[PDB]
Parts: sequence; C-alpha cells; structure tokens
Amino acid sequence: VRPVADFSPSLWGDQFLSFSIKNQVAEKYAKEIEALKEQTRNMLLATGMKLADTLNLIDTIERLGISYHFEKEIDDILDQIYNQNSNCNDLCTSALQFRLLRQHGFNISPEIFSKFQDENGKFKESLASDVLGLLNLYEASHVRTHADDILEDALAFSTIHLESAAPHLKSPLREQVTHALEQCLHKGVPRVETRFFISSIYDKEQSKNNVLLRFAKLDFNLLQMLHKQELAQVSRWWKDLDFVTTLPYARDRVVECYFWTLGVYFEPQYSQARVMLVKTISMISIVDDTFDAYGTVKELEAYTDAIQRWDINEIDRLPDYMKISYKAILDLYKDYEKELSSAGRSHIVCHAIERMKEIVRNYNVESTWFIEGYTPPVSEYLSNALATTTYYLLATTSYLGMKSATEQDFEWLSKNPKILEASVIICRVIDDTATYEVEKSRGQIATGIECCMRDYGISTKEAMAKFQNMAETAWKDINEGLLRPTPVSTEFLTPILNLARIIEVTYIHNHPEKVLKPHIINLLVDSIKI
Ligand SMILES: CC(C)=CCC/C(C)=C/CC/C(C)=C(/F)COP(=O)(O)OP(=O)(O)O
Ligand SMILES: [Mg+2]
Ligand SMILES: [Mg+2]
Ligand SMILES: [Mg+2]
Repeated sequence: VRPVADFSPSLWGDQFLSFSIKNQVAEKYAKEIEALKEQTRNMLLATGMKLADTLNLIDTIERLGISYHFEKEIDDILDQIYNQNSNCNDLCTSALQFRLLRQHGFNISPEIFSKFQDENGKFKESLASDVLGLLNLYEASHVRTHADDILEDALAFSTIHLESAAPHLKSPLREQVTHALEQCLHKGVPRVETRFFISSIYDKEQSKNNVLLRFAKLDFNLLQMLHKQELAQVSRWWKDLDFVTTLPYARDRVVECYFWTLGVYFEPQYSQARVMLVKTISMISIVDDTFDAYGTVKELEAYTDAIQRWDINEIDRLPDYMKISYKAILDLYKDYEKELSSAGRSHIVCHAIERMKEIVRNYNVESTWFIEGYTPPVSEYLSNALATTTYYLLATTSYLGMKSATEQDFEWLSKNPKILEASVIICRVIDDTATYEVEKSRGQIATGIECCMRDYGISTKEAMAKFQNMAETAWKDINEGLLRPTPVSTEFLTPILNLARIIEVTYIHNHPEKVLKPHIINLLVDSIKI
C-alpha cells in the first residue's frame, strides 16, 4: 500500500523548455555594456570624491547588481577607506561605511556608532527624524557579529521610527523603506533585491544616474538571457529523464530548483556550476520524496545500503522503481567527472558523493525514528537533521563547477566549518518553525520544535522562540565568518551565505511555491523594460 500522491503538477507547463537567444540583440547589449562598463569604471576611479559620495556610488552599483564587474576597483576603495579609518559625523554615512566594509570582510570597529548613543549605550532618540540615517542604520544592524553589542538595539530603534515615518515619505524612498522593513538587503537573494531596486526604486529616482541605470538594465536583461538558456537546457535534461511518468510520486520542480541555483550565484562565470548544481537539487528532491512518501522501511534500508556501496552492480538488489533513481544518481556523478575531465578536476567529485551517502544515511535514520515514534533530545535531533536540510550537499556541490575550487577548499568544507554549520542551522531552524504544524499532523513526533518542546519542557511558542535565537546566533556567525583573514577565498564563502539567504527569503512568512512564483517570473520570465 502506497501513500496518497497528492502533491502538485508543475504550473509552468513548458514555457521554459526552449529558448532561442537571438545573438543580434545579445551582441548589441554586450557591446553597449562594454562601453557603459568603462564609463562606470572611470566613475569609481575618480579622485577628489567625498566619503559620502564614494560610499553612495559603491552602494548604488552594488544594489544595481553590476558590482561583479568591479570587484578589484571596489575592493581597493573600501580598503583605502578602511585604513584611513576616518570617522564621519553623521549616522547615514557612518552606518553605510560600517555595512559596506563589514560585508566586504573589513572588520571596522562598531565604536563608530558611539557618538550616536547617549552615555549609557542607547541610540539618541533625537535621531528619529533622520530617515536616511535610520534606513542605513537599519540595514547595518543586520551585518553584526557577537562582538557588536553596541548595536544590540539598532534594529528595534530604526525599525520603530522607520515604520512611523514611512507613510509620509516621498517616492520612491517610501517604497524603499517599506521594502527594507519587509526584507533587509543583507539577508535577501541578490538577483531578487537587484530586480526590485532597478525597476521599483532607481528607475523612479529623480537624481538617478542615467548611465548606471541603463547599464544596470541591459546587464540584468543580458544575463537573464543566459539564465533562460541554462533553464531550457536543464528542463530538457529533466524532461529526458521522464521521472514525471516513471516516478509519479516525486515532485516536478526543476524550475524552482533552478531558481535556488540562481540564488547561489548569478554571474555568467558560474554558468557551468549552476547547471551542475541544479541537477543535484532536482535529484535529491527525488531521493527525499522516495523516503518521504513512498518507499517502505525494507526498501529504504536496501536503498541506503546500495548508496553506501555505490556500484551499478548493486542495482539488482533494489525494487524496480528504485533502480531508476539509483542509476540516475550514479550517472549524474559519472557525468560530473566527465565534465571536469577537460579541466582535470574529476577527482573533487567524490566529495559531493560522500555528502550524498551521508544525507541518505540520515534520511534512513529519519524514517526509522518516524516508524518508532521516537522523539530525540534536541542535541540528538540536530546531529541527524542538519544534514537532511540538504545544505552540506548543496554547498559541496556548488563548488564542482567553480574553476577556482581546489582540493584544499573541499577539505576545509569537509570538516563542517563554522560558517557552513551556521548556514545549515538557519535552514534547519527556519524550516522546522514553518513546517511544524504540517509534519505534526502526520504524527512526525521527531520534528525539531517537538523535540525542543519535550526536551526543555516548554510550550510550542517558547520552542520556536528558542529556535529563532539559534538562527540569530547563526547569522552573527556567518557575518563573523566573512571577516578577513578568511580560511578560504571569499568566492567560496558567498555560496554558503547565499544558501542562508535563499531559505530566509523562501520562508519569509509561514508555500514555498507561491512564494517563489513571483520571483521566478521577475528573474526568468519578464525582462526589465528599458
Ligand atoms: C531544511 C529542509 C529539509 C528543507 C527546507 C525547504 C526546501 C524546500 C529546501 C530545498 C532542498 C530540497 C531539495 C528538498 F527536497 C527539501 O525537502 P522537503 O522540503 O520536500 O521536506 P523535508 O525534507 O523537511 O521533509
Ligand atoms: Mg524528507
Ligand atoms: Mg520531502
Ligand atoms: Mg520540515
């Protein structure tokens, strides 16, 4: 006897299946972008700029989503600003300097906020009528670490006054403030925040710089072309696996999986990485569904064993349908090895394989606890449930397509560094707070909130409050993990940071398909009108 399928069909049909990129328009865009890019570079390399104007320029280029073209230029400017350690006198410039520096790994001291607080460490209420300062303070309060307790009340302070000011602000500032209160910049998905800023804010800004705006629109639309080409290629690959018919119990969400990948990295250089990553996200959702709503204890046990052994000769020990999954998985990793041969990086593939074996083991433990009706103490729950987030696997997989990723980087990641663990915790805690009721109605007595309630002997509310504090602790750890000197290149930390952002954005409110729908349309269907 099998469970009631239910689930939901892909509401996207096949609108993404084929996309012909007319080079005529792409060539034109590429060509003007080159020119706008240099005009912009020259804007950055201009001498005699005041601090406030320099920070505003960088902040604008970053929000417009084109800063990836100026990594070096922006780095040198912030480095110089860091070392000049000048201390501006207004909240607005000080909070922006603090945020941009910290987001880039420069450990600027939070003491720059002292002058804005009374004698007992609390922000002067007289600042309540400085909206731009409050907005930058608000954004800055989200990048703090455990060593920034002088900013412990910054979030509440700026939030209360911004909510009060918002209704009477001019546009588009009002829209920017309202958006910020719903979604801070530091914790949002990069392309999503960029799309909103370009068309809802900057495009409607009186003082907007026409060069940057045009640059931002053409770039966003040119990259969108690449993304649509990637998604078509992926939809075709997914269509040719035809799990939609052979494994009718599994979800069909290749589009939502691709979106996830787009959140990890959107830049053109990560094209191969994205295609490789989406295949694993899609493949793991199938493995998950198999353990979630179909496979029997006996089948799952054999399924886990086969995975641990990892040999196409083991397929005979599994029931018909699992032979489909199992072979696909083996082939996928064989394909990765093949794709990396050219560059001579096929040896790193095993790291991803180990994470796959690991999550399968934990999936099996998960169902065992379900069958038994076991409610483990939080400590034990987390030891197993962290991996079932899929995040150790996704993070490891995100490195496969990155040309610069070396063995040393994978070794660092294999030891579960603090930044990765923080990202994994955020995902676990957010999902557990959001999926508590549902899973509970299925008698899944081993859900995080339940374990926490029984363990500490507290109410569901108190349990969720404790889990929120864990996510908060985790964000401070991620922020701290980005500070120089970093254990590996920042290029390898960003995907981990982005994974935490994606889950936060997906569960912004306690589905997730209709939460992602509008983002997918904005990033992959509709271009920004020039
Ligand atoms: C922390 C976790 C596990 C999920 C957070 C939300 C989502 C959608 C994450 C994407 C990861 C994938 C590929 C899943 F299959 C996730 O699996 P499931 O969302 O169908 O649900 P359960 O594994 O928690 O039963
Ligand atoms: Mg599951
Ligand atoms: Mg599931
Ligand atoms: Mg859940």
